This record gives sequence, structure tokens and C-alpha cells, in this order.
Amino acid sequence: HWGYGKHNGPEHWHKDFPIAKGERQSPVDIDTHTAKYDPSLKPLSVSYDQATSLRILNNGHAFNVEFDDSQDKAVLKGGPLDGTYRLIQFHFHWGSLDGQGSEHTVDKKKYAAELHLVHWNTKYGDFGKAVQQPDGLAVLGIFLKVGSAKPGLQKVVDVLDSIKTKGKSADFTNFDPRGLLPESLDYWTYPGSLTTPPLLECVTWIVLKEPISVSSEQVLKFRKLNFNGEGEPEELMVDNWRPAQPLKNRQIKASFK
Ligand SMILES: CCCCCNS(=O)(=O)c1cc(S(N)(=O)=O)ccc1C(=O)O
Ligand SMILES: [Zn+2]
Repeated sequence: HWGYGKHNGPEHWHKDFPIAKGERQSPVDIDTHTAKYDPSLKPLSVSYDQATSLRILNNGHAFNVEFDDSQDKAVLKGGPLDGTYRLIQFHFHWGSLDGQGSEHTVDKKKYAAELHLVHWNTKYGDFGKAVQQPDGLAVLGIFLKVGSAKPGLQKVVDVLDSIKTKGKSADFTNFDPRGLLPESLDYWTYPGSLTTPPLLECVTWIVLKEPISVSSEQVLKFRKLNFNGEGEPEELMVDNWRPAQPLKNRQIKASFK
């Protein structure tokens, strides 16, 4: 099945998922000099005070921190978006070393990791319906650089030993995702896709300009996870990022001058 290795990696995905070569694929390189300030864009509205985290899952490609999305509790609104998008999960993409790991790049710069907070449009009623629509998802992307520790990340880092291998999960309640945000909510935005199979073209991407800083020790613990299941040959979960895809007929808009 699909993954990130030599034999089943991003360059192979098109054989099972032909949309891999589509017109609005993600991630992309963000050319900062070409991205145009759009004064009609709004400030993002990130309302996470009532977020209910439930569980953390190693799914064989990343780990997902899952939320209760049965009611409007944690929502993303404003910015480029019409209507209300409900938080369902967040996960990361990261590298084997600090010089790579992000999916989006900024003037070809790769960050050490990238956080994705995935939200679905509540006019479609459920997540499975939303991913079938061009405006079904809004993903908030946040770059990670290595420097000072992120205190709000450590609860995630410390549970990782209990979900080492694919299919393991652990209870993960009362985690506050506001602890993973940078100071500024300045962002770039463009229409795109899921960055993993099935690569559906259902995502409004909102990528924050300001990275968060995490410690070397924090990201090293991400790199001790396993793609494999329990007892199988150990394959470290590293370099679970899709490289930048052709921008094609798309404009990246900036929220800031
Ligand atoms: C039902 C088919 C849709 C699968 C997409 N699920 S997701 O939760 O939106 C998601 C988004 C992304 S991403 N990088 O935001 O496109 C990565 C993984 C997953 C996942 O399945 O865990
Ligand atoms: Zn992702």
C-alpha cells in the first residue's frame, strides 16, 4: 500500500490515485515575492476555547490527535472562508533531520516540520461528505523550526512512547491546541488538496507565516515513532512529507502587507 519509502512513496501515488497529477494539488512552494496581498481577506477566527480532544492514534503515516466534532466546539471561520469549519484532528509531517520535513515550502525553504489542523465545512453535515466538495475542508498549516521548546507541545511528545507502532492509540483528553499557535495569524491561502492519498481536491489551505519553535529533543521524539505495526521490522516514522507540487493555474494570496 502507499507510504513514504523508495517503493511506495509520493512518486508512486498517481498509479492508485490519478488525481495526484491534478490541477489543484498540495503542498506547494510559497513564493513570497509573488504572493499578492489581498486587502479583502479577513483576519482568521480561531475559536478553540471549547475544544475537546479525545484520542491520539498512530495510523502508520503520522499520528492524529482527534477531537469531538459532534457539535460546534472548536471552529475556524473568517479569513478566506465562508461559513463554519469544525476541527476534527491535527497531525504533523516531519523529517529525518532538521533541514527537511515540511510539506509547504517558503521560497524553497523546508522547515523541520509542519502542523496541520484539519477542519470540515459544517454545511455538508459530516466529514465524509465534506471531503467530496471543493470547499469541504480548511487546513491550518503551521511551520515548525528547531530552537526553543514549545511548552504546549510537550504533552503530545510525552504520550508518543505509548503509540509507537501503527494501529496503537491512547486516550488524549483535555489537550488545548491553542498552545500550538504562533503569536501572529498572518497567513497565505490557496485552493488545494489533501497531501496524502486519496489526494482529494477539497481543501482551502491557510498557511501561517510565523513558525513555532520546538526543541531538538521534542522533534527527536517524533522521529522515534514507527511506520510499522508491533513486532514488524522497525521502519522509523520520518520524512512523512509530500514534496511541493506544480502550482498550475493558482494564485497564492497573503493576508498581510
Ligand atoms: C475519508 C478520506 C479522507 C481522508 C483525509 N483525512 S484527513 O483527516 O482529512 C487527513 C488530512 C491530511 S492533510 N495533510 O491535511 O491533507 C492528512 C491525513 C489525513 C488523515 O486521513 O488522517
Ligand atoms: Zn497533513
